[PDB]
Formats: sequence, C-alpha cells, structure tokens
Amino acid sequence: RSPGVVISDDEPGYDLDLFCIPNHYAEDLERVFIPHGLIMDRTERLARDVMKEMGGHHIVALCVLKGGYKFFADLLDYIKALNRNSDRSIPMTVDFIRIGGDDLSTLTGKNVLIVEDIIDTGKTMQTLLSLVRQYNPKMVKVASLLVKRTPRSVGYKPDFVGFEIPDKFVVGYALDYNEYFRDLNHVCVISETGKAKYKA
Amino acid sequence: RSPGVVISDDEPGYDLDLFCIPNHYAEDLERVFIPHGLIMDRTERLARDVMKEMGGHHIVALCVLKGGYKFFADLLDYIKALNRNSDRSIPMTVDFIRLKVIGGDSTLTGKNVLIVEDIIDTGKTMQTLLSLVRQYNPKMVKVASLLVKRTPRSVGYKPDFVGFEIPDKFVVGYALDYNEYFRDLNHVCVISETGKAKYKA
Amino acid sequence: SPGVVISDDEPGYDLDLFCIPNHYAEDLERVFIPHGLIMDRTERLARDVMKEMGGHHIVALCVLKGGYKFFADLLDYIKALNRNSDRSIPMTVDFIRLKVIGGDDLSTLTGKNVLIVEDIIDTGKTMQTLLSLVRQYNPKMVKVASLLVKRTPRSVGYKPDFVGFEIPDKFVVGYALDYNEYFRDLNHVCVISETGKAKYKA
Amino acid sequence: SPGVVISDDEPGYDLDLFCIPNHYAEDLERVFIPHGLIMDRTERLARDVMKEMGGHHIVALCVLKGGYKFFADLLDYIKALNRNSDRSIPMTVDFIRLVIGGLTGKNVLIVEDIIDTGKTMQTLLSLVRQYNPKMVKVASLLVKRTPRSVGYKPDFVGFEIPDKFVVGYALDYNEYFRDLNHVCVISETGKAKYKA
Ligand SMILES: NCCCN(CCn1cnc2c(=O)[nH]c(N)nc21)CCP(=O)(O)O
Ligand SMILES: NCCCN(CCn1cnc2c(=O)[nH]c(N)nc21)CCP(=O)(O)O
Ligand SMILES: NCCCN(CCn1cnc2c(=O)[nH]c(N)nc21)CCP(=O)(O)O
Ligand SMILES: NCCCN(CCn1cnc2c(=O)[nH]c(N)nc21)CCP(=O)(O)O
Ligand SMILES: [Mg+2]
Ligand SMILES: [Mg+2]
Ligand SMILES: [Mg+2]
Ligand SMILES: [Mg+2]
Repeated sequence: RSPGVVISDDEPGYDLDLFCIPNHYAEDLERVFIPHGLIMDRTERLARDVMKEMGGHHIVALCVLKGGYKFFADLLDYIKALNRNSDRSIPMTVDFIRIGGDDLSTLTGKNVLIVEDIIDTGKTMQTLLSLVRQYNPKMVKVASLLVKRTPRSVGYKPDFVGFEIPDKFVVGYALDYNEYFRDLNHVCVISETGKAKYKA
Repeated sequence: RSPGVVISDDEPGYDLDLFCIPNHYAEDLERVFIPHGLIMDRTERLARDVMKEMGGHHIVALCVLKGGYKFFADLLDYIKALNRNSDRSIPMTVDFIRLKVIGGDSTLTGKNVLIVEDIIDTGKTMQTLLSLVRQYNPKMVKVASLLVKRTPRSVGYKPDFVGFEIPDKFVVGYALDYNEYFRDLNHVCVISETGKAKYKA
Repeated sequence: SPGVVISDDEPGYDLDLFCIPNHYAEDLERVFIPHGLIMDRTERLARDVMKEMGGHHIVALCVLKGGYKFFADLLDYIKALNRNSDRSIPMTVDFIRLKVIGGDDLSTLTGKNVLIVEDIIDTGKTMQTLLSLVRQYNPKMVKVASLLVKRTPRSVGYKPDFVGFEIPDKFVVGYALDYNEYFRDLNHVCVISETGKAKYKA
Repeated sequence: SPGVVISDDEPGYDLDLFCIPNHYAEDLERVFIPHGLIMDRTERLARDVMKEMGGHHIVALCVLKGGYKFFADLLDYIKALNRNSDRSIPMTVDFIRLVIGGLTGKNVLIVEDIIDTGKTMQTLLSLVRQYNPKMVKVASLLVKRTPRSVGYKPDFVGFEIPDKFVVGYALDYNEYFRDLNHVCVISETGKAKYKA
C-alpha cells in the first residue's frame, strides 16, 4: 500500500556536527540521511502494520544477513512490545539467511516475513521470493528498511517500506561499504574520501 | 556557535499515516513536524555539549514547567548516561519553575545553573527568567531550549544550547501544548484546522 | 496486588555489577532496585492504569520533586499504548508539591479521572491529605500510583491503587528520590553508605 | 567478576507483576531475569569489555541463534561508549551458527547466550584458534551451575544461574520463546505443548 517515508532527490540531509557520530567515521561521510531515531519511529509504525496484516497466524521472521540485522532486531522488538500489551498476539520464530539457515521445509504452511535492509534492483528479493515459494508457505511478505529510486529497478515493490531514498550509496544501521560503516547508528551517505579509502 | 538543527521554512513535515499517532488526535493534527526519535538524537548531542561546557562544577538543572518537562527528563537521562559511563562526572541537582512566576524557590547561588526550556519565541519569558536568576548570583547560567523560533518579533535572545531552529509555525507535542492538550504526544506536530477549533478556548 | 515485594533481608546488589555515577561511588552501599527492573514494573503498571482509568479524560498529577522520573516514565508507557491501540484517551498533565504549593486551580480536576503519581509512601500521611483535598473538587475518579510503598510500623494504613514495589524500612535513594536533594541524578534505587549519609547530611 | 549470582532458591517473579505475551500466558512459570535487569547488567558488561579490549579493533562474533538479542544490545552499549569516548575504536560484525554459518590478526569478541557444559564454547574456541587472531575473549549472558560442566569460565558473564532450563531473550525451547523480553522458567504445560 504505502510507498513509505519518501526522501526527495534534493534532500540535503543533516550536518554530522548536529548528532553524536562514531568519530572513526568523521571525514568519510558526507551527510546524515536518516537519523537513528527517525528509523525507530518509522519502524514502530511498520511493526503495527505487520501485525495488522500477518498477526492472524504463526509468523516466521526471516532476517537477511548481514545488512538486515539491526532493522530485524528493532522491528521484532516493536512487534514484541505490541504482543505483550495487547489482547491480540501471535507467536514468532526467527531465522537467519545469507547460504545458511534452517531447512526451508519449516516455512511450509507458515506466515513468512522477510526482513531486508535495502531494495535496489530488486533482483536479490525476486530470487529469494522464488526460492521460498517453492516450499509453499501460507504467506510471504517482505519488509525492507530502504527502497532506492533507480533506473535499474525491475519494478518490484515490497509489502512494507520504511524509507524510499534517492539513487545514492547509503551506509550505516548495519548497511555497509565493503564491511565498513556497520557500527554506525544513522543512515548516512558515503563520500569520495570515504569511497576511495575503503574501496576493494 | 551552533544554531542547532535548522528546519527550513518550506519544510513539509511528514504525513501522519507514516507514524504511530494517538487515536484521539487523529484528525486534530496536520503533519508530523519533528519526529520523536529525531528529538532524542539531537538531545543526545546536546547532552555532550552541556557536559563539555558545564562538566567542571556541580550543576543545578532548572526545569521550566510545563512544556519543558519532557526535554528536561530526556536531556538529564542522556547526561546521566554520560556520568555513569565515563571517568570523571558532575553531580546534578534538580529544581522546577513555572512562569506566569508560580514555582519556587535562592538555591541557585554559587552553582552552575542549566535552565531547560521547551521553546524561545519572542524571548521575553527567558529574559524575565534570566533576570530573576541573576538576582541571586549563580556561578554560571546556561540555557538549553529544544526549539528556537525564527520570528521578527524576537527581542534577540539566543540560548546557549538549541535542539531545533524552526519557522514561525505553531507546534505541539513532546510536552508542548495547545490549551493544555497535545502534551500527551511524543512527536512535535502541527495542529490541523479542526484541531484548533475543537480545543479552542 | 501489593506490587513487587522486597524482603527485609534482601542484600541488594554489589555496586561493581552495575554502572553507577562515579561521583556517588563511595556514597552508596548496595543497588536495591535496578533501573531496568523499575521500567519493566512500570510497563505493567501503565497497562493496569489504562485498564482502570482509560474510560474518560485523564489528569495526570505529578508530585514534585521525587515523582518526576516515575511520572515521565509511567506516562511514556501510557502514551505507547495510546498510539498502538484502537482505543485511546486524552491526557492532561499537572505538577504539584508536595498545603499544595504551585499547580493549577484544583477546580480543573472536577469531573476528570485524576491519577496521582508519587515516588514513595511511608506514613501515608502525605497521600491521605492530598486525597481528601482532591476529593473535594468532585472528580469522577481519584487513583494513586506510587513507585514504592514502605512496610513500616509508623504506617497509618493507606494503600495506593497502583504499586511498583513494596520495600523494607530502609532509607532508599535514586530514580529521582533524594537524600537532601542529592542522588536524584541516579538511575537505580539504592541504599546510602554511611560515608555518603555523613557527607550530604543537612 | 563471576557475574550476577542467582541463588538456587530464587523464586523468580510472578507473571502478573509484568507485561507478558498472550500466547505464552500459560506456558510460563515465573519471570526469572527481567529484561531491564539484563540491560543494566549488559551496560556494565560493555564498559568491562571496553576496559579490556577497547584499545584495539574488535571483531564481535555473534553466536546464532540464542545470542542475537544479547549481541545486539551489548553492541549498542559498546557503540554508545565508542561515540562518547575520545578514542573511538572501530568494530566489525560476524555471525556464526553452531557449524552452519561461518578475523586473523584481529581482536575477537565471541558473544553467546549461555554456557552450560562448555561443549559449544569449547568447539568454537578451537574453531577460532585455527585462524590465529591476536586476542580472543568470550562474553556470555548466562553461565549455568551444573554437574555436567567441563569447567569453562568465559571472560565476561552477565548472570550465573542454577541448573534450571530458562527461555526468553532469544533463548529458546524447540525454537519457541525467542519472541520474549524477559528470561523466564517454562511451565509444565509449556513443556508439553512445544515438545518436539
Ligand atoms: N548482490 C548483493 C548484495 C545486496 N544488494 C544491495 C547492494 N546495494 C545496492 N545499493 C546499496 C546501498 O545504497 N547501500 C548498501 N550498503 N548496499 C547497497 C542487493 C540489492 P538488489 O539490487 O538485488 O535489490
Ligand atoms: N508566557 C509564556 C510562555 C510561553 N511562550 C511560548 C508560547 N509559544 C510560542 N510559540 C509556540 C508554539 O509554536 N507552540 C506552543 N505550544 N507554544 C508556543 C514563551 C515564548 P516567548 O515569546 O516568551 O519567547
Ligand atoms: N511530600 C512529602 C514528604 C516526603 N515523605 C517521604 C519521605 N521519605 C520517606 N521514606 C523515604 C525514603 O526511603 N527515601 C526518600 N528519598 N524519602 C523518603 C512523604 C511520605 P509520607 O508523608 O506518606 O509518610
Ligand atoms: N549452540 C547451542 C546450544 C547448546 N547449549 C545450550 C543448550 N542449553 C543448555 N541450557 C539451556 C537453557 O537453560 N536454555 C536453553 N534455551 N538452552 C540451553 C550451549 C551450552 P553447552 O551445553 O554447549 O555448554
Ligand atoms: Mg541484504
Ligand atoms: Mg516555556
Ligand atoms: Mg512524595
Ligand atoms: Mg548458544
């Protein structure tokens, strides 16, 4: 339904000085695009949407490592918060994929929620949705923190979107650039003095 | 030095549907203006700034009720987080004051005083308060305000710590109110036309 | 529900097991109630309150100074419920201390669901007075939420409607509870060391 | 520091004193370790880690699945220290499932939910020693007192618990009770319903 929080092309983002930033990343980042707390507030709402739509059956929460781990944890924490303060409640099991994970035979007949960090071309998720559906789940839904407006898009749209962003390489909140920037709490844009430095 | 997070005049804010909003305010709000989480992030840095400038002597944190209570609580929580996770720290003491003055209290003498306010608009409230505080000779007076409005009506006061500098729009939430309502709202938001009419006094 | 009961011989926790402000390092003896334990109890307390007072407009009344942390945290959890359910109720806030100095005219309490938030009940005198006073303005309901309740011989016998913890007859500090204005800037509820009790004596 | 010690006669907490998920209302006996208590212990655990390993680049290795919640929180506190200190030391994240999932010349922080016999941690240690790093330390949320123990004692311990079977906070019982804030003790009805 919703395209998520839409971030425009001309969005300047925030100065790093305005926030508390992991200072081993001072000169490598351009601006802060999505502050940690903004992600949290958005994730809280997403959690309520997920429960409204899939909270009528047992849910299997599928975390796509590594970039999705932070989103996955916070999303589940907000779901768990709903489940212990409402009369409506569904049990959840958790799984982790990259390669690994449990036998996807456990997905049969269950409500599967795939949790991803970002959709670019959409190829990764199409491949994943292809492989999951061959085990006939009761329901497959996909929640992605980010969706990128890009000419290379297939045209796939996930079921839950946190943020729709421009075609710029974002890092932070578990999103990496060659395994760097994962320990950053905010989603920020990597600079050239950060790209060339951490390249390859 | 820092004017805080500058919110542009053409800032659209956020559609309500994207966030979790209290049901009884569903039709009373127009947009989410400053999301609760953004306030926390900015406040976290603000706590570090305060500790850099005032972390030398015993401080008295003065809360300007009612609107400042949320910001007061969170800012103190962030400062306390620093105090218990760092080598050197500074002991704090808390006082409360409401202005027409209804609160107390002369205890500010010789102490580092941190006044915590929700929003500076014309500057009169703070000017008055600062005169009343300087009446009793504190070692230092500092003001942290969550919001500072850009308005021609401004006398020209600028606090030492600012979270967000905003346009001349009437905001509510995060303890800020409209005729005592909307204090029970985490986000800073803009009132709808129906909302203004419903809670009009 | 008397809340979480703490026995008279509860040793508490060694300070070395938790993160405490170093400027209180030699001023405290044991951690009595960890801050996180307080939050969890407070989460359940918020649900109970809405279950009982969610019917009509709520006026939350904070008893300064000691109750500000509990008040802010209790109301945060209540707000979390209000924006995640289909049914929510408006809530206005007020601040008093500790006669009633400061605060709005108590006539505004007329007809509303009044919820009084206090840090600690000892003799019960402070609360019984305030209750009798508030009842004069004929509100639909008056309920008292208190973080702590002491088991003391001096007790008149008042029992609040919502209790976080029932504690022994020791003097505790932290979570906005003070010893001569000190220790309010402490996250955990703790007991004072004799060295600290002597340092901040009045 | 042997961590927080929970005695054998620990009655735990009555479920009615806390907020608990509906679907586990009868599957639980007592709340054993409140979520908030876990956070407070973890916060102090983070400063212990930074005291010991915070001079060099750390690689935090998460042990799936049970350790994921403790791993996330412990990292958040370390990251919080890291962006409030003056000497911000970088850290990378790795994941391993025990061997389904899965450094040389780096500092490794292994993060685990619970030490029981030590068989899991023993294997992982010998499986990490092969890659030859600089330093390896182990952080475990729980260390269970048991006669079936090899006698391994990790470098960082949150809580020392009696020989009871606890669930919650990503610790499971046949993959259930992971969606639970507090560490709790299973009810006998719960053992029967979710048996495999
Ligand atoms: N082969 C891939 C790893 C992940 N890809 C995402 C890589 N990626 C694509 N864009 C970004 C980005 O802005 N930041 C980060 N950290 N990663 C990015 C999949 C995106 P899709 O095009 O298959 O839908
Ligand atoms: N006499 C009163 C205190 C409140 N005023 C703030 C009133 N105020 C001024 N602007 C706003 C607003 O946008 N929202 C809310 N809730 N209140 C607002 C003080 C601002 P200043 O003009 O003395 O510097
Ligand atoms: N508003 C006033 C006085 C404070 N009293 C509480 C003082 N007090 C009573 N016990 C304690 C304690 O253990 N710690 C702290 N900080 N304060 C304590 C009120 C309790 P009561 O009138 O119902 O007997
Ligand atoms: N990798 C997995 C699990 C095996 N053990 C965990 C099994 N285990 C041992 N005790 C418990 C318990 O109390 N709760 C839960 N959920 N699991 C428990 C690890 C401890 P060890 O016996 O290898 O030294
Ligand atoms: Mg991915
Ligand atoms: Mg004001
Ligand atoms: Mg009191
Ligand atoms: Mg394990």
